Amino acid sequence: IETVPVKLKPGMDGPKVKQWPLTEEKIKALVEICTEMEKEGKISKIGPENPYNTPVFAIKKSTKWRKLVDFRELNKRTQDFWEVQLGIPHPAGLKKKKSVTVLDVGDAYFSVPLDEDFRKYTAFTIPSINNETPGIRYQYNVLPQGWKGSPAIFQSSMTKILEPFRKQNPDIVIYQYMDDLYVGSDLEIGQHRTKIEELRQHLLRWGLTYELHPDKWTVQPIVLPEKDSWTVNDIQKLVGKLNWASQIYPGIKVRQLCKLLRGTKALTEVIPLTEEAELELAENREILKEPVHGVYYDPSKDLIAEIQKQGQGQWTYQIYQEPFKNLKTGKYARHTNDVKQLTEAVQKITTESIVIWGKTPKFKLPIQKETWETWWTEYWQATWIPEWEFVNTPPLVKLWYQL
Amino acid sequence: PISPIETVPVKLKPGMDGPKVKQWPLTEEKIKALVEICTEMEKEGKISKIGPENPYNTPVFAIKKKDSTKWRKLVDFRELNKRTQDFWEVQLGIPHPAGLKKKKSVTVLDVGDAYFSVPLDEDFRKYTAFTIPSINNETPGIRYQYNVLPQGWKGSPAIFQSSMTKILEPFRKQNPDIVIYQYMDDLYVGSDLEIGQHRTKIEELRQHLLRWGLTTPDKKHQKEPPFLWMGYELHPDKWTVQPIVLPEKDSWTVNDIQKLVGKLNWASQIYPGIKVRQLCKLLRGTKALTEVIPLTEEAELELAENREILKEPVHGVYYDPSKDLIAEIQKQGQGQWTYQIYQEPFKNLKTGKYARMRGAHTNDVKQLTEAVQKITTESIVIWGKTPKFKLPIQKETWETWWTEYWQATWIPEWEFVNTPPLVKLWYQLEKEPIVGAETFYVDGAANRETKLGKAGYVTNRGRQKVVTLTDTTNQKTELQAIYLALQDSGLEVNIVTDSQYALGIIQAQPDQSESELVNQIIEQLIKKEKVYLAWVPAHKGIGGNEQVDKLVS
Ligand SMILES: CCCCn1c(C(=O)c2cc(C)cc(C#N)c2)c(C(C)C)c(=O)[nH]c1=O
Repeated sequence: IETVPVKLKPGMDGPKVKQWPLTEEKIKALVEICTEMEKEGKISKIGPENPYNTPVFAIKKSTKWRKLVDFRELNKRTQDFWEVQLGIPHPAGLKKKKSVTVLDVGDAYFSVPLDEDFRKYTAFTIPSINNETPGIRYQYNVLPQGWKGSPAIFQSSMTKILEPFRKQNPDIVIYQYMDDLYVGSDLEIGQHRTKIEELRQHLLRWGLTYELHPDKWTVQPIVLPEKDSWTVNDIQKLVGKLNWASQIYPGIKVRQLCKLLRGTKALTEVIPLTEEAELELAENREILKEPVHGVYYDPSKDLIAEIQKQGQGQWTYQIYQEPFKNLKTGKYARHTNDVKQLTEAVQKITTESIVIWGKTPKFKLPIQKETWETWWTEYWQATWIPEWEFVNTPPLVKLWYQL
Repeated sequence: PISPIETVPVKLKPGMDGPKVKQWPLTEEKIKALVEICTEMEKEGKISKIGPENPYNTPVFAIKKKDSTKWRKLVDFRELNKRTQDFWEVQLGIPHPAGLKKKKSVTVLDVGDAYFSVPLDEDFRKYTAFTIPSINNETPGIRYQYNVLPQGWKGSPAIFQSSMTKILEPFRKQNPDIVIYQYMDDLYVGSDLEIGQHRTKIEELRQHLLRWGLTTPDKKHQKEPPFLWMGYELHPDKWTVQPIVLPEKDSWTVNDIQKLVGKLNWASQIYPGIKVRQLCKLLRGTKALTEVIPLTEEAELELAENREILKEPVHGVYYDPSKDLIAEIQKQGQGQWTYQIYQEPFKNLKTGKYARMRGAHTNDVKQLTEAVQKITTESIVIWGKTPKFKLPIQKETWETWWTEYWQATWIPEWEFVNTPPLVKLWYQLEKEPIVGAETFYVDGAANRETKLGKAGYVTNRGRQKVVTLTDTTNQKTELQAIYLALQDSGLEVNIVTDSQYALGIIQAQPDQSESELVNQIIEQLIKKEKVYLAWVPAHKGIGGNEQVDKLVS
């Protein structure tokens, strides 16, 4: 087969990201795997004249070790190719479906040779314990998994493969993103599942050996309590919340509410509700359950996601492009391991984000950089990696999104 | 020799070309020295002479070795190096002795003339051309180019290392029982055979090295244990840092104290409870290395304690893959932490130290967790697995903190160990308002040009108090106002502020800070019985906030 030549962004150079230290068990797994990919000719050993590097890890998908390459740098340095030059259009109908199923079609790429002059940029390194030997270095000879260039390049082979299946069920939406296919229908759940098995067989003739329910995605509104007795404290909290909300949702009002908090009163003190505040309250509740008037998705901007830890296994999140113009808010819940849950939450959020916008968000993560870096691998099950940075949640933000 | 291993292809950075530096004319003895060297190199294949066209040149120089009468060939590749491609890093991270399996028998053997034993990419040789000038330069000089890896060129240490590795590969495949560590041009080799089958496998290893152009020490020039290396003293079944003298001095200079801290920090790898906080406070301030620094009382206390731990020699043991690792941590005092890692108590694989602070305000529970994380990453690197931990904190003290703190956190398998000082939470903020406790509505304020500050409060019991502060920032007044409310309040108090900033600091339950204020606030919070802290939107006319806001201006 003939290879599509690939060009970096002019000026800027390949990736030189250093390999994180790995536990012996994962090294063992990576060796086995890579020894086998090398026999099969997908990768080849490389000399010191290759300066570039990309991190690699082992995840568990199922109890077989899988190999995961972190191409975030590459992808960023490659962006022009897989987004502007080629690049899959994203269907608005995908999010509208009753059921969406995600299939791994990464094995497809291993059958297509990678542009010979691009290979050096796919370099990765298996480390050794205590630096006893030098790492083992490889680059890729075929479309690698996790590189946004691979689906970009395999795109036309993918259209060919899916065309019969698309012709026969023209109300099913199929969306490709990185190593995955996203398949959406409105069929009853059993017919949907049957239609996915049919698809697998199409995939199967070409070497490609869980369900979402997006309709039932709805806002996690900033929720206002329904107290029996109110205290100054509770009203103060109410005002703070509405005070937050009002910077996001046009129409929020707090005046009739403050009138109650008049003078210098003890926090623990009960005060009955003004007839007007009682209307204000309900009127604000109307506004929160609805989408934000004035906020729209700009396809040219990065997505961001903030996650707050609520305790008791609950996690709140928002997605936006410009701070606190929220495109979506939600929650996730339930191994009382903080990092495990957090890892789970990021993948759910990332997945929804792909279904909705065909884009992955940069995460603001409420955890110590080093802690997350040491552990996220142990629970990661996706084939991509979002961009993340680390943040100290503003104490106020957390309570305002409680439930 | 020159190894028969294929060459590494090489290039220069893309928009560039080989150097064209001109030769700085040289004295006659230098010219003579150079010629006597290049003739010799040329006879061994190391270099070849060329007649232009070759347009490239890199200057050469000759120097007199030590005090003796050897001349040496210095080449300045400064310019070619700039024009040469980047190579993948030679080898990042160096083994730590604590990570070595103990070995029945070890042999050290070093490659001779290591760089000159490896070929250079033919297509690249022409950029290494240099010229020995003629006397006073009046005639065309003698031009050579390199065939092998030049001392001083940018690619040499990398291409060498990769060569040694391709060469060693086949023998590693056939001899998995045998361990070879590559460091620079040295080779360290160990197995668990007896002096018989070992020396045998060694000579076999040399002969392999020899087919491949790499000469090595014979059984008679092979150095003997103890080995010294990267600042350690490796023995057959223990290891330690190389001996350390804390010098006797009446007066210390900046330079003297830095070297002492470095020697200390290095020593703390295996010597338990080394401290350097008090010696380090001394370095603070912009001083000249020549300057004498009087030791404070605590710094001389520190040097003392340190001097004592160093008195008897301590050593480390090697790693046994079949056993678990344990790490113990102890609070060694003010933001200082010390840890040990052993497999059978208390014979340490290694030890270490953790001083860092993370931000301006933290408590012990955070700090301990940060050390745990630091120790954890270090184990992954050295032994390829996380240690079993032993911490001076009750599972309940740690449980209370984790669940109520906003950040996600987590440490691997651990258990409690009663090694005081234990880490505890020194106060807890109430989770609801307190009934029948005075409510202080506090506030602070500052004029951006003036730098003058007011800080005060109002209470639901009618008290009011405001004070002035000179040269202060808008956020310093907001803490002051909270200190204020804590000073004049009883054992139980509610406090309302509009400062997210103050709220943030206090709600995180600090118990030490870079701020005297925050230390002051802390000392109060510990003296209290219940304190409940809450936040209100500024300038919405809310409750008592309006009043105390009006009073400060
Ligand atoms: C008698 C010392 C045994 C230490 N050792 C070694 C080893 O000898 C060694 C190790 C390093 C990292 C550097 C240097 C130097 N200079 C030597 C080895 C080597 C064969 C790797 C070993 O496996 N086990 C040891 O205990």
